[PDB]
Amino acid sequence: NLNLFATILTYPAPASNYRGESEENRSVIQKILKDGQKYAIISPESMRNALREMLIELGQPNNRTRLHSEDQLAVEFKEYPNPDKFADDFLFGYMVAQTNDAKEMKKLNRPAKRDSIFRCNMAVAVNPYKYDTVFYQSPLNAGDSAWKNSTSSALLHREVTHTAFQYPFALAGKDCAAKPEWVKALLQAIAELNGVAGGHARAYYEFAPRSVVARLTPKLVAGYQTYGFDAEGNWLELSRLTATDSDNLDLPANEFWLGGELVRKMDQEQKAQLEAMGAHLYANPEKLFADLADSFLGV
Amino acid sequence: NLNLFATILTYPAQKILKDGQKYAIISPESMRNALREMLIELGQPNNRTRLHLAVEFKEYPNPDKFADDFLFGYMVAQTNDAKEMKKLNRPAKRDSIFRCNMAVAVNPYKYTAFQYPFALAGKDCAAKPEWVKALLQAIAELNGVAGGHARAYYEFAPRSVVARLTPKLVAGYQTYGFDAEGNWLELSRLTATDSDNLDLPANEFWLGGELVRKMDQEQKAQLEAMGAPEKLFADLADSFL
Amino acid sequence: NLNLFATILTYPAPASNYRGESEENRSVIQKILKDGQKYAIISPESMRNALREMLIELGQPNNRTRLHSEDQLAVEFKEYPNPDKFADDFLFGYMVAQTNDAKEMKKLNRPAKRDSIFRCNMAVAVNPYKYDTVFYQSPLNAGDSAWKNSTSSALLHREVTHTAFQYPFALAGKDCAAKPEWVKALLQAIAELNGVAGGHARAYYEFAPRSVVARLTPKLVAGYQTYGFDAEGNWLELSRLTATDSDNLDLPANEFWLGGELVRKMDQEQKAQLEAMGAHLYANPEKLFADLADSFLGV
Repeated sequence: NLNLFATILTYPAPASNYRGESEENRSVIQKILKDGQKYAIISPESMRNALREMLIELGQPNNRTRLHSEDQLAVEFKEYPNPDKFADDFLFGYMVAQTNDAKEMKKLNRPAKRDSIFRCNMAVAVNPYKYDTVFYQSPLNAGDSAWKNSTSSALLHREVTHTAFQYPFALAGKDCAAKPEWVKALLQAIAELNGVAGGHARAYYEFAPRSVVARLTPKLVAGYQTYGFDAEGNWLELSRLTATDSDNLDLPANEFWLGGELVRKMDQEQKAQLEAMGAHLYANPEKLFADLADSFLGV
Repeated sequence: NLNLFATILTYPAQKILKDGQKYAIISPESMRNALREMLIELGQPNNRTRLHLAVEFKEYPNPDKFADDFLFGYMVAQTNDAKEMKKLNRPAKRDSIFRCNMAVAVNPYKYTAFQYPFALAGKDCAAKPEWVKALLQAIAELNGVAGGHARAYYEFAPRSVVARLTPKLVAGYQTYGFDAEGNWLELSRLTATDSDNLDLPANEFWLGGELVRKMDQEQKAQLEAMGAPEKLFADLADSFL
Repeated sequence: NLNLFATILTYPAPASNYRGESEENRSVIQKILKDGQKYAIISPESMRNALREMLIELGQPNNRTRLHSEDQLAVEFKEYPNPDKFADDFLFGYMVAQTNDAKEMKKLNRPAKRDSIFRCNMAVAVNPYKYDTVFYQSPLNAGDSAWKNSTSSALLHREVTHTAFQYPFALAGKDCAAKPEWVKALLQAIAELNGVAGGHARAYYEFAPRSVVARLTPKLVAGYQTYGFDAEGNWLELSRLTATDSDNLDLPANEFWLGGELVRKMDQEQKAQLEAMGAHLYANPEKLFADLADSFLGV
């Protein structure tokens, strides 16, 4: 079997994703700090929901569909999760945390367990500063209105940041019946990955990937330094030449795949030099995703 | 998908240095208010037609008529007459048809151009006739005045030549390429040859903001892209629709 | 006979391992505090189970296989542990704490005891701060589903930390019939050692080793300061030149093995100088593990 895992980054653009809501007066952004600096935003399960939403446009069955009618958030389910009957939200038949009986383990032998077949982690930014606001205001209708919102007009300040942040993920999965087309669709859909982290009609943003690198696809799990390339500069080529050197005499290497952004602006003679095994170079992420899916899937 | 990506436009002709090189000036909310009154000028009376001295109140926004009151026909109050669930069925819904972002200045601050990223991705939601009659007349012209309290209004023809991208859904065609003095938003992306490599573009060419505004060897570009000048921007949206 | 023992550490990456579960509202991580600071996480038995799980993929016999069918946690066994018949979960035939008789000591003279032939200790982090959350929510289905989960939607926040933590271990064992192959497989498996602290589809982490150091293989056990090299910097080189100095005139020393992360970045003249006995320098930990296993195993 083969296991693959990759890392991407996105284009730089101003963004604002309120996530904490510690107080109503002001919206907070920061999540975690390291080495005395505050960097990261965005939780992985938000991206999981984004993938769930995006998988619908490719024509696959679904069960957990979000509905917005009642005041509290709600997601409706189908009759019962079935990993083999359909996509089952990508083989995600989850637990039944109740003792109401009627479990399919009595009838359909369903063990109330999933097929995760995936993995990911939270994104981290590359710039620390988060002390900028917009300082706008909210008005009041006061026009003989039948409904009142807050009976006041006030001033509020949001929080903004101009930073591009990276994203690691690992799959390391295996294929079965009717699985390969689903996993190929997932690999196709992960390329675009827009409309992430909830709705944003005033702070437009996207997860368009540039300089994507996938590591050690044929061999077993040997991942290391997933958060390597940062500081708006390439860093996996120096790691490639140092760790698992290009030459196969002293330090052997393994098949690699490189994104288009890294090779877009770098020495052509360096491209010729970096041909010990040839590696895999491409100009756009979509083509390399297609080729990697074809190679890893075995078909 | 049947949605068009961002169409950044610039005017080559107040946070100060948010980072060490750039900053943000215009909030995203201002232009929406400016676009509100421009809608009225085009003979499209809306519901929330507040004079903005006096803010008025029309009936409940139960019908999603006149661009759904510009995409904010919601109510959040406690009762709202049982939240209008009797026979109206409008539970704080919010259409997402027009999306924008902050406009920044390319020129560093000294102790005049700006960019407006767009997002008109509406697929079948914006393709219905009740919105077809509106978008081609309320958004295509895109020629108005912003601000109003102070002399700050800039809507200029030069924009990136981008059209409907059906085979590939919304995906980054770069962002914030000023090209006021660089003229490189193409990023050497031409589909002159497709068998070997560099098959990136999909014939997005049109009469952009630098045909006669800049002299070069662009004559071969239209001989290569075959894509589909100030007023002609509104034509492309109408031509495809 | 020779006795080996080594220490490793991993790459820095955000991680979360809920281990306390004091209350349902929040999940706690911290385990122990020292010198007024709260550092360490993770228990040795987690790594023991991880090694047990990963020994299966290398083609070895097993008895204790975990199964998730009944509500309580369950692991099933074979007929009876046998240290010599097969791997016996790496010579781990444990006690029979019952007076039911039928013990093999009556028939096969099995003493109901083990061959542990191993030892380890809990990992300890290097950064104390733990005061950040993510503040996510759990929704309610309420979609005319036949089964209800909690009949409510709640708001709950996790706990995360960005730290890289080390790991000491000691073997100090001896080989017997059919044992060298099993111990070589164990040394091969300890290199990757992923999937620790159970599955994690939201907090991806791994134990890829960098700057692994092995100490005092030939002579009797004389380990000292196992948790030594910390503060994101090498500290065993100054200890090497001070304690058991490289020169063999005043303070005699012993054969050492140094990982790739340390030798990746120091002065080349420093590498040349540290050649009194030559020591043993390698660029990747896997080659070091292979060579050390070959040398210590005697074959």
